[PDB]
Amino acid sequence: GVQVETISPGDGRTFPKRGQTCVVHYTGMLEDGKKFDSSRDRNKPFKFMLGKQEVIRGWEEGVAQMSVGQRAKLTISPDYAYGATGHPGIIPPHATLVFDVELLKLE
Amino acid sequence: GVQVETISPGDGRTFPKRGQTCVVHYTGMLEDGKKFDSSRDRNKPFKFMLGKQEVIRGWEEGVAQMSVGQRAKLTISPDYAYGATGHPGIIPPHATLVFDVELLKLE
Ligand SMILES: C=CC[C@@H]1/C=C(\C)C[C@H](C)C[C@H](OC)[C@H]2O[C@@](O)(C(=O)C(=O)N3CCCC[C@H]3C(=O)O[C@H](/C(C)=C/[C@@H]3CC[C@@H](O)[C@H](OC)C3)[C@H](C)[C@@H](O)CC1=O)[C@H](C)C[C@@H]2OC
Ligand SMILES: C=CC[C@@H]1/C=C(\C)C[C@H](C)C[C@H](OC)[C@H]2O[C@@](O)(C(=O)C(=O)N3CCCC[C@H]3C(=O)O[C@H](/C(C)=C/[C@@H]3CC[C@@H](O)[C@H](OC)C3)[C@H](C)[C@@H](O)CC1=O)[C@H](C)C[C@@H]2OC
Repeated sequence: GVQVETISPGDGRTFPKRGQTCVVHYTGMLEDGKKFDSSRDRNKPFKFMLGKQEVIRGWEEGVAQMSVGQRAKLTISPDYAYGATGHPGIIPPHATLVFDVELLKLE
Repeated sequence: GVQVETISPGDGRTFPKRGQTCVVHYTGMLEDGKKFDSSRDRNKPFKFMLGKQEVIRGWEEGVAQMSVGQRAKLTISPDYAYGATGHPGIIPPHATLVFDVELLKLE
């Protein structure tokens, strides 16, 4: 599934609802910390909506547990990410992924 | 994983090697037989290579067990396909997929 470990607390009040746009900054890394992607490096937040199969399930269920302003590490098992296939040229088969996610706002 | 059940036998001699192009016709369906895609409908075989994360793992391991001319049903568990996420707008979360695959040739 997904484990959510908090780096900095959110407002403890505003949690994402299906049909809102979540605006986040993320860094994705393998379990040993190797970075494969980050929106912080592009200086451009990533936006997505819950309920539309727009993100891997680990994100759909991890970000729904965060409130605005929170920064958390989401550790996602392979079945909630790219499974036995991986993602071509970036993520190996059976990889647990770690995302450092900051939920900046909801629109 | 993947289960391979044969509809028509292949030559029992020529099995796909990494670095060959497999030329196939396929029909993909959910477990109840609902069709979501077929190359047969486009009259255009699908081609791919083993060893390059070009296909879901269930195909990488299922087609490697088929010889040329064989037609088989590959039943693939979600972790060897799209897992808990599914494929946006086409495949639901946690879906076992069934592919009717004919291995036409290797190039
Ligand atoms: C339409 C095509 C381009 C479109 C691309 C963008 C909007 C740019 C957006 C910043 C993606 C990044 O581009 C630099 C890059 O992000 C990664 O590096 C990454 O960190 C990651 O894992 N992310 C991104 C952050 C949200 C979680 C997760 C995701 O959910 O990503 C989603 C993902 C790949 C889901 C697949 C969908 C197919 C399902 O079958 C499968 O289910 C198993 C899961 C992305 C958002 C797709 O919905 C949308 C796209 O693909 C991937 C390693 C590869 C991906 O490039 C493609
Ligand atoms: C570059 C972009 C376009 C590029 C599209 C084509 C060459 C056209 C090709 C006929 C695809 C079909 O287009 C009508 C259509 O085929 C399906 O309908 C389908 O029957 C299927 O399941 N197939 C196709 C037959 C081989 C097995 C499997 C697959 O392995 O498909 C692969 C797949 C989606 C793998 C993801 C890759 C990301 C990993 O993270 C994830 O790992 C969990 C698995 C396809 C071949 C990709 O490698 C290449 C592409 O995407 C999918 C339901 C959705 C897919 O449309 C996209």
